[PDB]
Amino acid sequence: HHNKVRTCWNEGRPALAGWLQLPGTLHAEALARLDYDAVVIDMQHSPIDFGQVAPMLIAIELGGAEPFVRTQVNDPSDIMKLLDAGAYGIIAPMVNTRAEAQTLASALHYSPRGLRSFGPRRPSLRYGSGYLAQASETVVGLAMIETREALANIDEILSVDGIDGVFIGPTDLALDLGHAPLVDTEEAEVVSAIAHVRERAHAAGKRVGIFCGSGGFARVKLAEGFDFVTAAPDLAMLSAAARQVIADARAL
Amino acid sequence: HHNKVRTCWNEGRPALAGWLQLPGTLHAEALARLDYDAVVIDMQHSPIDFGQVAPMLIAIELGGAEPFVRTQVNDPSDIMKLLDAGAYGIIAPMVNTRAEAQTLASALHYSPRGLRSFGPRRPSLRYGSGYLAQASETVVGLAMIETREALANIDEILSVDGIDGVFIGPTDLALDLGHAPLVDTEEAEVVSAIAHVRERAHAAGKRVGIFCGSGGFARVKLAEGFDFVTAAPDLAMLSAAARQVIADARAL
Amino acid sequence: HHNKVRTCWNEGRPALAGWLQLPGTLHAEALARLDYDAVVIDMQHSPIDFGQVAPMLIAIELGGAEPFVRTQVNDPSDIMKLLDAGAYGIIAPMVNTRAEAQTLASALHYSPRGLRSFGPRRPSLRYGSGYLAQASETVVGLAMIETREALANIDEILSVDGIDGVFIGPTDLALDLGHAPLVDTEEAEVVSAIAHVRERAHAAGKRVGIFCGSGGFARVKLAEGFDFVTAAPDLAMLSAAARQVIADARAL
Amino acid sequence: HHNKVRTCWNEGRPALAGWLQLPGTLHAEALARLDYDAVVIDMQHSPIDFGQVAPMLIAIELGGAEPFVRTQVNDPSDIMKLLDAGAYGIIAPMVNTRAEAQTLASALHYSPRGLRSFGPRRPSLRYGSGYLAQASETVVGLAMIETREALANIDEILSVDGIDGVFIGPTDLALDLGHAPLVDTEEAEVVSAIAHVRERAHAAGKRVGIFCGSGGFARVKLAEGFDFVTAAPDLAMLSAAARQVIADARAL
Amino acid sequence: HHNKVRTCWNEGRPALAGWLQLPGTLHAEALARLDYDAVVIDMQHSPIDFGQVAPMLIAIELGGAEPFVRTQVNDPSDIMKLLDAGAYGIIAPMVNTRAEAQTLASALHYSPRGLRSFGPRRPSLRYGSGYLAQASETVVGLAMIETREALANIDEILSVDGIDGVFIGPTDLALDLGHAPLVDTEEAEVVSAIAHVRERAHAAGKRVGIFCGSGGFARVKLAEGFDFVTAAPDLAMLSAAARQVIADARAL
Amino acid sequence: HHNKVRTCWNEGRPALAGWLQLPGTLHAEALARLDYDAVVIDMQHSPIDFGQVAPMLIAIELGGAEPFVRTQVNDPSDIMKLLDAGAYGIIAPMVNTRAEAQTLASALHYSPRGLRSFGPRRPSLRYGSGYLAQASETVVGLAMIETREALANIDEILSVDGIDGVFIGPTDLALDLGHAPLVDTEEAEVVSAIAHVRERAHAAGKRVGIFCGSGGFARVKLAEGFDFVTAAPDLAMLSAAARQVIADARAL
Ligand SMILES: O=C[C@H](O)CO
Ligand SMILES: O=C[C@H](O)CO
Ligand SMILES: O=C[C@H](O)CO
Ligand SMILES: O=C[C@H](O)CO
Ligand SMILES: O=C[C@H](O)CO
Ligand SMILES: O=C[C@H](O)CO
Ligand SMILES: O=C[C@H](O)CO
Ligand SMILES: O=C[C@H](O)CO
Ligand SMILES: O=C[C@H](O)CO
Ligand SMILES: O=C[C@H](O)CO
Ligand SMILES: O=C[C@H](O)CO
Ligand SMILES: O=C[C@H](O)CO
Ligand SMILES: [Br-]
Ligand SMILES: [Br-]
Ligand SMILES: [Br-]
Ligand SMILES: [Br-]
Ligand SMILES: [Br-]
Ligand SMILES: [Br-]
Ligand SMILES: [Br-]
Ligand SMILES: [Br-]
Ligand SMILES: [Br-]
Ligand SMILES: [Br-]
Ligand SMILES: [Br-]
Ligand SMILES: [Br-]
Ligand SMILES: [Br-]
Ligand SMILES: [Br-]
Ligand SMILES: [Br-]
Ligand SMILES: [Br-]
Ligand SMILES: [Br-]
Ligand SMILES: [Br-]
Ligand SMILES: [K+]
Ligand SMILES: [K+]
Ligand SMILES: [K+]
Ligand SMILES: [K+]
Ligand SMILES: [K+]
Ligand SMILES: [K+]
Ligand SMILES: [Mg+2]
Ligand SMILES: [Mg+2]
Ligand SMILES: [Mg+2]
Ligand SMILES: [Mg+2]
Ligand SMILES: [Mg+2]
Ligand SMILES: [Mg+2]
Repeated sequence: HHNKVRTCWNEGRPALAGWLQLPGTLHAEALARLDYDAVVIDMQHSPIDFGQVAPMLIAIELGGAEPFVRTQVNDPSDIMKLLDAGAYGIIAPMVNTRAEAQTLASALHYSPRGLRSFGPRRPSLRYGSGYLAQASETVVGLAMIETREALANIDEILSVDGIDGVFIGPTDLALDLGHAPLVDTEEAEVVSAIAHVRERAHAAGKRVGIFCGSGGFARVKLAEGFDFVTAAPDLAMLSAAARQVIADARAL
Repeated sequence: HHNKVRTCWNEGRPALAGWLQLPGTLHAEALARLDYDAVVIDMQHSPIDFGQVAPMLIAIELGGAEPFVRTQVNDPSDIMKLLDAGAYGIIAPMVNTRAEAQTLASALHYSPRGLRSFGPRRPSLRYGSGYLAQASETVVGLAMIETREALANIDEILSVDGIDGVFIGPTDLALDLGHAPLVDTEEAEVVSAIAHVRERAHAAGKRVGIFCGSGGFARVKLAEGFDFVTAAPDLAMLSAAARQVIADARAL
Repeated sequence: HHNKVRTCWNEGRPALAGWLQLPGTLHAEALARLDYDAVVIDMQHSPIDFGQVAPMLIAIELGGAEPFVRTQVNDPSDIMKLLDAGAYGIIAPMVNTRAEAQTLASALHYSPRGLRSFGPRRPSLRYGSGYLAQASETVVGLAMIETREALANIDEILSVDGIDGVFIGPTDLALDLGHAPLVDTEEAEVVSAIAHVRERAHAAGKRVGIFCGSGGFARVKLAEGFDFVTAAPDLAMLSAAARQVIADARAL
Repeated sequence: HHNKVRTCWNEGRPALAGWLQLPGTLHAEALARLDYDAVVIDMQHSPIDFGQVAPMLIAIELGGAEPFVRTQVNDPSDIMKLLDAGAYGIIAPMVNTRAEAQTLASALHYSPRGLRSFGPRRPSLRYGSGYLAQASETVVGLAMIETREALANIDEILSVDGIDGVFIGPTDLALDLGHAPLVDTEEAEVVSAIAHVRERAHAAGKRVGIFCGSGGFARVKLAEGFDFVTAAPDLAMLSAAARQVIADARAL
Repeated sequence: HHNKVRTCWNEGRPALAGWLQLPGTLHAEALARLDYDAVVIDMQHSPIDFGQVAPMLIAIELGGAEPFVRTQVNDPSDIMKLLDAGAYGIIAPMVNTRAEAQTLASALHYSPRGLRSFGPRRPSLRYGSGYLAQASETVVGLAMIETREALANIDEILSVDGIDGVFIGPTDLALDLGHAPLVDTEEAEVVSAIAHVRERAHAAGKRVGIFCGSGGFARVKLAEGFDFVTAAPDLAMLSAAARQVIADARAL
Repeated sequence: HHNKVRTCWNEGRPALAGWLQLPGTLHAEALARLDYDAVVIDMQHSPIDFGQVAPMLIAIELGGAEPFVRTQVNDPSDIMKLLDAGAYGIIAPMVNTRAEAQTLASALHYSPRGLRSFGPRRPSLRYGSGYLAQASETVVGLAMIETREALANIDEILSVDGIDGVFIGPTDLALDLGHAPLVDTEEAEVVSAIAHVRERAHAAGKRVGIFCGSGGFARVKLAEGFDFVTAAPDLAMLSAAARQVIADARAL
């Protein structure tokens, strides 16, 4: 009866989340049962459509992590349908302006704070009759910062009330700056921008997150004060693990 | 226009294969593009049903590994439908007797060698008009040895003409012997049985395979002369990788 | 070869429709065979995506009710794809302005009345070669009135030619007015607004519908003159029925 | 970390279960959250295949009822795959002989008690490292008694160690006796047979269950001492509820 | 309220049926609306599993042809589940003996004529309360004759009461005789065997069918007196049509 | 490691493509293996949703044609998700203005040429580490011209840099001009408009395509100089083929 990520924050610690680009419920449950506070399902850069995401949300909740979705787009009705299917965290890509951030916020709250349409099929099952009064608190929302334009507008994005803060997409950000879209990059301009976004988010009293490609980079980000750190995509972890098993198997 | 595992064998080397318990095409293609000769899809201990296996076979072939299936059961019509969907390797569980091995063989060959029903939807697309004449060679079949009874009958199982040999299921085998179902076990009685099956398979001029849970164990099995070595299940590799990313991320 | 709801209207009676939030074809057909003129599939507050709605439309038609969809959003291309999949009634949520009502109308008619794209896969199978000439009549469209803003703009919404009228979403409407989102509410301000919308719809010579949560409320709405009354959601009816079976079973 | 039905029994009370013929997770979770100890998914007389049952098992567990399956057939490998997908109760239809009952039992226990193949994908996630030692206790198995032949062999069926008892299929039983296949029948010969099966099951110290079509009949069966009572199918409850809503809506 | 194929027969004409190896509802409905009396869905040599066949049965019925299935195997519980999903014709492959023909018949009739389990989800919706009394007549069953063994046993297969007759699988039959598995073959031994099966079926007062690969061959078979003629597989027709469109498009 | 359609163009010949309105992988692979340079999957006038398109892209690539999609709408995030699923050609419907053409172009190129978001799940598997540098060349984009408005704006649409040119939708175009939406029409005004669009596309040094309903019409279009010609929809070809098989079968 609490959003596990909001509970981390309220208790003075950051949240660590998984990141899924592969459809299906078995690995979603298995990863959720690990020491992840949340598991994010990626609906942008994956083959995961709505019909596949819906059972995954159930599986993550059963496993004991908060189900989050990184949506394909910042679209209010898409977001609302995920909320009603038991997505309790929403990370919306490519939020570049205050207005777009206000569109995200509008989907996450009922009237009068937002315009979320009422029909909370799965949240009502989870939270019971008192859901409406606590509904906003049950959902975490983060706007993604992934372009030079979003960088330019970061303080104004951060001034939007109905979102908890921002989530950096560092490979898109690197690419828009003219650099290779390398995860966990050391490119100075990208590193500088990432720090700046974190500094501005905290100056505004908001939360800041970042997508990580390794456990070591994630540790550093937590030490730097990021409130929400993901590490690492299921497909990338599995590929790397398989490459290593093959190398070990085929070694002389 | 050749079965990649049979090509390994014909060229004097063993085959290394992947092992999938998670449904979906993206990781299947990605793992197939690694230095695996085959990728086995597990339809026994997984949620993978026929509707999910069918696109995975396509994805593995595109990725450049031979698509194999470990079936739910040694059932001829199930096996035939997979063959016609472009499974080119069949590993049938719990083959305990010569008769059961003859049932497996019967599904893998057309008349007069077997009773496979004719309608090769995807093999005909892959191999063209000459498929019928080469059809038996396009498919690898292995009977699984997983019980004390299968151990007792190993020479008779190995005497069946229409299968390439046997595939050891070492966790089931350990359990039937009264030991913990540990993968890559060191339990002497299980290790002894595994060696014995390999020795008998080669004494019969047949192929022998084994399921491995790690790259190091797989290396040893290849050195011991196993012809077909799988390593390691996608779900197990992904779980272990995630546990390590989390440990690294949360370390002080 | 007629839209069953339009036939009710043309013959001087209202239409009673079912309302489905559960995916699947078996209950859709079974409910369609009851004395429902239409069955509405809810794609907003449900886990029903396009891949699941498509066979349900077939099942409702076979069962003998007109297949309707309440869409996730008032989006023209989404609506057109449903029309071509054999949705013959469209209820679009959250239609708040004349312009948004004109967007809905544009999707429901071919040129020159609208901009519906031509490729009527299933309507052409149902209606044959004469489909094009009668296509507009084969589809019912209703704009949903669910906010204070939609209330403010009701006469202008009702002035849009290409829609048959409006469909009240009374739980959203109650919530936007600051009241509990109770179905079949007695809250005076909400009841007053609902009556007003009905009065304005009929003053404009248009049709008016309303979502009901019970058979008794639905009877009253029909008596008040609503032209299209839904009652009641499959999930709500099933839950209530199960609660009662359990109470009866566990009673002393 | 306990099978909820076995816990009822161990604590001196019967279990009441739901019964689902409609695929999908939303109603499965919603019904599971009611005061049902278990929810049975019917894979015999429904369109529910393996790909649809798998997420339903997850949803029922999350909702707080024990997930059960009435299988299509008493087939060991089918049953094992459901066990590994997190079915914790198995009701097998048309168990007519001691041998068939022994086949059911063989699938539900690992060696040496049975021949269940080892790869417990979801039970291991639920129960953790100690699963193997408690695995038999985590699963309930019931053989269905549905024919004159099963009646003739009831004591011998009941003598099989590895099943908890029997589950009466009273419409099939009525039909095989030459009577209408009416649920909750009053036909004396069928009523007499049902009582006899219950009496013999308890004389053998085993559990007995029965499929019910109403809450009142279910109450009587619990009073008569049945240990496992289902009531009533989702589709039948929903159909009846819809018929009543329509009758109420269309009444003058 | 009648099986369209049985109506052909009762009215003194043969039945012509379609044959589908491609999953999906759109072409199934479209072909059903043509002058086919039935459409057969092939679950043996196709990727069509149960989850895909179920909506196709609905679509064929809506289109106005009798839905038939050629099953993967002659398995009673598989057949019963299709019957309850609204398959009204069953063609079972590889029926080689009287006993196997008796197994097929047993699945198609309720007690006392057969052992079909009672739960007719979709037939009860189609036929209403009087279904039970007419259930046998609503289903057509044909045993496939596809091997030398089935040829050897043809009179005994034909003596089985509960099946309408036999359906020749001529490519399998050719292959078992040592000839190329060519559809619509002119190979004398195969042609002779096909005629013999027809002659014996009619000498027994039973129905006989045959799979055809072209409209011309199908015409000849109807003229020779076959009672049930299929022509031709959707995939084969579509492939041939596409080849011709390409040849026409690329011609100088 | 090349887009097959771009290779046609670079080598001085047009491309001929298939057109699929039926979901599924088997016919997609089979048609791809014919002498089609590309196969277009229609997501506008079909029941093909994202979950169904994804495996079809894999199947077309394996078959040896370039996978293209005609999307439901010109929506950047929809297009990006298809690109990352291995759509290598995008045909966007109802592109009516320069601005809408610029929206299409923006989705097809990474920064700085466009705003495509980075996460190329399947293109990176196909093209390897050098993908980013060649990514724009791997994708073909065409804007559809289907209205009087698009005709009015054709030169301005053609002036957009990031698209290869335009694709005529001639049935929509005919309908918007007030004529019957006949494929391969002879209506002078429509024929004149089609020629004009081709002439303007080539005057701008861009590519022009057209949807054809027959091989003969397609031949003429290639002779007239169209660079990308589709012929003909799978459903239309299959329907016509079945009608002819039935006519031949039922002829005296
Ligand atoms: O739309 C209204 C609610 O979602 C019905 O449950
Ligand atoms: O459960 C949902 C809300 O609390 C009802 O108003
Ligand atoms: O069954 C015969 C063949 O499979 C038809 O293609
Ligand atoms: O392609 C299949 C076989 O070769 C035809 O006989
Ligand atoms: O787009 C054109 C039509 O839909 C083709 O059937
Ligand atoms: O069927 C569709 C239309 O009537 C053809 O113009
Ligand atoms: O078959 C062996 C086990 O299931 C692998 O996880
Ligand atoms: O989790 C499964 C078993 O307990 C491992 O032996
Ligand atoms: O099994 C009994 C019947 O199918 C319940 O509807
Ligand atoms: O509908 C099914 C049967 O007729 C009921 O006995
Ligand atoms: O979003 C970032 C990338 O897609 C992660 O793989
Ligand atoms: O594979 C994708 C790109 O080339 C990495 O930058
Ligand atoms: Br952990
Ligand atoms: Br699902
Ligand atoms: Br990464
Ligand atoms: Br590698
Ligand atoms: Br598929
Ligand atoms: Br392992
Ligand atoms: Br009724
Ligand atoms: Br479907
Ligand atoms: Br309600
Ligand atoms: Br309750
Ligand atoms: Br699932
Ligand atoms: Br019932
Ligand atoms: Br026709
Ligand atoms: Br379905
Ligand atoms: Br053929
Ligand atoms: Br060709
Ligand atoms: Br897929
Ligand atoms: Br066409
Ligand atoms: K956790
Ligand atoms: K490989
Ligand atoms: K009706
Ligand atoms: K419960
Ligand atoms: K017909
Ligand atoms: K090709
Ligand atoms: Mg990004
Ligand atoms: Mg095993
Ligand atoms: Mg609403
Ligand atoms: Mg029964
Ligand atoms: Mg055959
Ligand atoms: Mg068009």
